Amino acid sequence: GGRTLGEQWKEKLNAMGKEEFFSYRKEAILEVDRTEARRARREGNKVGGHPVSRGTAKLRWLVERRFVQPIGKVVDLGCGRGGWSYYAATMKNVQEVRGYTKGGPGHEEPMLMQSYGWNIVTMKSGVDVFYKPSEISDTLLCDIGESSPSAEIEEQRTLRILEMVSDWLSRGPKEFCIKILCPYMPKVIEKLESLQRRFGGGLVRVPLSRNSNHEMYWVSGASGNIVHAVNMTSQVLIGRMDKKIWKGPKYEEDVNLGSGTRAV
Ligand SMILES: CN1CN([C@@H]2O[C@H](COP(=O)(O)OP(=O)(O)OP(=O)(O)O)[C@@H](O)[C@H]2O)c2nc(N)[nH]c(=O)c21
Ligand SMILES: Nc1ncnc2c1ncn2[C@@H]1O[C@H](CSCC[C@H](N)C(=O)O)[C@@H](O)[C@H]1O
Repeated sequence: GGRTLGEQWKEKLNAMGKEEFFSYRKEAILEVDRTEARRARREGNKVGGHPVSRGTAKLRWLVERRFVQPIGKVVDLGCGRGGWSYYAATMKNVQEVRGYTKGGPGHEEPMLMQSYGWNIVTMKSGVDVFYKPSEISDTLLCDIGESSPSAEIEEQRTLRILEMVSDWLSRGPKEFCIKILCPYMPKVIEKLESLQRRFGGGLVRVPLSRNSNHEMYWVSGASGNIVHAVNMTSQVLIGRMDKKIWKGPKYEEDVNLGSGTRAV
């Protein structure tokens, strides 16, 4: 009963001043150096192995730790420029990648790249996934979740995604990676515990995430108590607040996606 630890985190966050907030945001997080990829983007370099976004490094973190092992037909919901879609197209047992994203003004259009296995990637823009009828996949990825200063608004947004994701999961995919925008709210916990009982997996925090969000990833390769996993992350995020001296992020090399087509 009562307020959850994550709720205290969000309140404290919302109570920070401008200066404190931006220092906190990146404190002791993992960050990939995107310098080379940004210069590649503006040079139109499609063959250098540079990921289209920071999302590639996030998925890389999870896959290298076996939290998800993409296979067969991969469906990527909210693919954006295609960071997750392209990364999956480099996996050994992936046969097809299908991405869906809304695109349009203010939102990311899929980028056409020549990273390894690009020829098995098909991203369709102009697609609102909440109105897209589910399809069969072997791997389901979903990276949707728009932040709000309101934990109530984020709760509802998370619950809408989980309802949507549940429909795609009943379709059979045994591998999955689903962004949980607001995992600390009681209603979201209850749904997650229900979905874990049916579909398995567990919640993991990726350290590449900023301290200004509590996003966790529901992944098939994880297991264990959801509440404990969430509270631990709440503790780490709160412990990083009001620091004496800011250490900032730990920088890491970006993912290399290579080039070339793969056999079909
Ligand atoms: C700009 N913000 C954002 N913010 C809190 O941090 C949360 C995430 O905001 P953010 O850091 O802008 O991340 P996001 O919106 O995802 O931006 P991006 O898409 O660049 O990742 C908000 O929901 C809000 O609770 C803030 N809290 C305080 N105290 N002061 C601030 O200036 C801000
Ligand atoms: N209802 C919806 N239908 C389809 N796409 C949506 C959507 N709501 C948000 N999105 C999109 O989902 C994306 C989430 S960011 C996705 C990043 C991607 N994983 C990568 O690695 O590059 C945004 O581009 C946003 O435009």
